[PDB]
Amino acid sequence: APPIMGSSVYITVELAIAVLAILGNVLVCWAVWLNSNLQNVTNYFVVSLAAADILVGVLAIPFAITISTGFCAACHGCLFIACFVLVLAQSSIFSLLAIAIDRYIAIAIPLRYNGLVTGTRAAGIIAICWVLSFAIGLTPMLGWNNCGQPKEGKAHSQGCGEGQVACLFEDVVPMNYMVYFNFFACVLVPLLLMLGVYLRIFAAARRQLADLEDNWETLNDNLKVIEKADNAAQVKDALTKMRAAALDAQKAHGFDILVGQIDDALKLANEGKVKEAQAAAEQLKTTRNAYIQKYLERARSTLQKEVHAAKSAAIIAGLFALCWLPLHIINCFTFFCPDCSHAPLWLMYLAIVLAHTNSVVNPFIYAYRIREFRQTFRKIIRS
Ligand SMILES: CC(C)CCC[C@@H](C)[C@H]1CC[C@H]2[C@@H]3CC=C4C[C@@H](O)CC[C@]4(C)[C@H]3CC[C@]12C
Ligand SMILES: CC(C)CCC[C@@H](C)[C@H]1CC[C@H]2[C@@H]3CC=C4C[C@@H](O)CC[C@]4(C)[C@H]3CC[C@]12C
Ligand SMILES: CC(C)CCC[C@@H](C)[C@H]1CC[C@H]2[C@@H]3CC=C4C[C@@H](O)CC[C@]4(C)[C@H]3CC[C@]12C
Ligand SMILES: CCn1c(=O)c2c(nc(/C=C/c3ccc(OC)c(OC)c3)n2C)n(CC)c1=O
Ligand SMILES: CCCCCCCC/C=C\CCCCCCCC(=O)OC[C@H](O)CO
Ligand SMILES: CCCCCCCC/C=C\CCCCCCCC(=O)O
Ligand code: NA
Repeated sequence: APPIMGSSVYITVELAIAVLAILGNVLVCWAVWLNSNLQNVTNYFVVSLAAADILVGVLAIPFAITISTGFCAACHGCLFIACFVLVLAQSSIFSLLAIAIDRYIAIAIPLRYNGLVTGTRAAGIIAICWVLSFAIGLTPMLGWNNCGQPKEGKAHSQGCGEGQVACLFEDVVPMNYMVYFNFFACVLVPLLLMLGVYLRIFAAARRQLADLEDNWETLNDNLKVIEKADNAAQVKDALTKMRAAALDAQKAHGFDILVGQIDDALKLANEGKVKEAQAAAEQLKTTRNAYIQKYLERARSTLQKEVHAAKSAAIIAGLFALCWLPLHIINCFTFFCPDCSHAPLWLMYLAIVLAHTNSVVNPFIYAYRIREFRQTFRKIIRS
């Protein structure tokens, strides 16, 4: 068929994706810029990622449309057209890894997270990540390209001038770079690191929930022990275990009452006043129902929240992988199997369109899983 027809379908889909990418990610940026409840370190990496997607629509997709035509161009200019999307993809990877690490710090060490992770260092990290993304993505421009061995015939058939080439991705970008350097080292390794980080996150959260329920169970079971005890030494056993568990749970003003009441009962148990020690320990039920239950519930709620936020971040990371892996896998076949027939052109553009689609989904994930983003989107739209 006349190449323009299939091209028209590919171009039309690309432009539609560009519109949606720009609109959605501009909305994310606007939401963070207005709402102070969304202005944190985590959402600063979210904005860095949104900027990458905005640039995908404004530059990467136009570049992709351009390089699909095979227009005559200087090989190094064609190279920039081809590799700029690699810059944006690498920036996305760094932002995703930063979010994963930020969440891990938030749950692993909630105490020092406020001082360890701050917005100033975050801005510096984002800057560095963009510089390294330009370095990685544009590494072919430094010499790892196929400009030294142009396809002279394909340049003459299209009437390209002296020093020009038919600007085609696989003609100028080496495939060993895309497979070994870009995919394996710069895409797959970071993603597997993110996987390990999120496993540590969820493992931690599960362990802390188990610790909370364990401390609640021990506090009630030793209460039963104190009830049915028969001598002062046994009451002392249960209470000593209690006191340690109390100063323990305090770490991860009502507790003051608790530990104090344990001390009262423990002193009276040391005086051989068994009976009055169970009464003094039975006072603990009051402190538990009014103070230790509320703490258990509030803490469990906060950890469930951290799990939810981590799940949202992992969803976006996984969607990034889902959208980009097909193109990388096609490159692996093009590189590792020269005996295989190259992936058909329609499948190539389907994979490119999918990678680009990734720049549209993140705003939707925010709106469907994060209430603050959802409500801010609503306010912006209604106005
Ligand atoms: C800040 C933003 C808006 C600036 C964007 C500038 C972009 C579009 C510019 C910067 C460098 C430019 C390229 C430089 C050299 C060549 C080789 C030539 O044979 C064809 C055009 C081509 C491939 C240019 C296309 C346009 C280009 C990519
Ligand atoms: C999916 C995540 C976990 C890891 C990525 C796995 C990738 C690197 C794997 C999955 C399937 C693999 C391909 C399966 C089959 C072939 C055909 C063979 O003649 C050359 C190697 C090649 C082309 C493999 C290269 C590596 C490959 C693309
Ligand atoms: C869900 C994501 C992560 C994985 C998707 C895997 C996709 C990209 C895989 C599944 C089957 C694969 C195809 C299987 C066979 C061939 C024929 C060969 O001559 C060229 C490559 C080509 C056309 C492969 C391209 C990549 C392919 C389409
Ligand atoms: C690094 C991410 N990536 C890619 O990895 C990539 C790609 N285009 C191709 C390949 C395009 C292509 C391959 C064979 C063709 O003809 C046989 C062809 O003709 C238009 C285009 N590849 C491998 N693009 C879009 C510019 C891309 O972004
Ligand atoms: C901040 C927002 C600003 C918006 C910025 C707009 C986005 C860039 C658009 C297109 C770049 C790709 C188009 C490059 C086409 C080159 C065609 C050309 O030069 O053709 C000559 C021919 O090949 C003889 O050799
Ligand atoms: C945000 C949506 C994007 C809108 C911007 C317009 C898209 C531009 C894309 C491609 C322009 C084609 C450039 C001309 C290449 C030379 C063609 C040739 O000589 O064969
Ligand atoms: Na992205």
